[PDB]
Amino acid sequence: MEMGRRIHLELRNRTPSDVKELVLDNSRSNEGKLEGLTDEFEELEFLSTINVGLTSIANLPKLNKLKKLELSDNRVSGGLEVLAEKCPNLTHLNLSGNKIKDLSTIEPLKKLENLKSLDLFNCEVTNLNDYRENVFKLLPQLTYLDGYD
Repeated sequence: MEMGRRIHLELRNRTPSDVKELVLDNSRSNEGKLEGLTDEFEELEFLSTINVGLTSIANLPKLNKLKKLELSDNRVSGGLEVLAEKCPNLTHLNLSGNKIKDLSTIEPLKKLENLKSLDLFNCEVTNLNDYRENVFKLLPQLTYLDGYD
């Protein structure tokens, strides 16, 4: 079912600005794009879009209260600089099962000052010699990587 329709269903007649948790798992994104998420969601703290066939987070709205973003099992491969712009207060980010292939693509996450926990299970970047050493070097503000530390 389409992501915009799914958001409407999940909202259960609440105004967007009253919602703190939004789970859109398994819905169908707009040809790899987020659809129906606006900056009306001003109290939103937890957003889950697992397995929606995402290709891009480029049209993420301003979500100032967002703390946890679940993007597991999609095909996002970059444009992560959007996160420091649109959700600066993010503390938990899950990018497991995405097309995160190298260190330069997660480099934009260093501007996420409150990022505490990052998951990258089953991403190609995981195959790196000294993977954890490199990621902690790159993002010195992180405490937890892939569940550990």
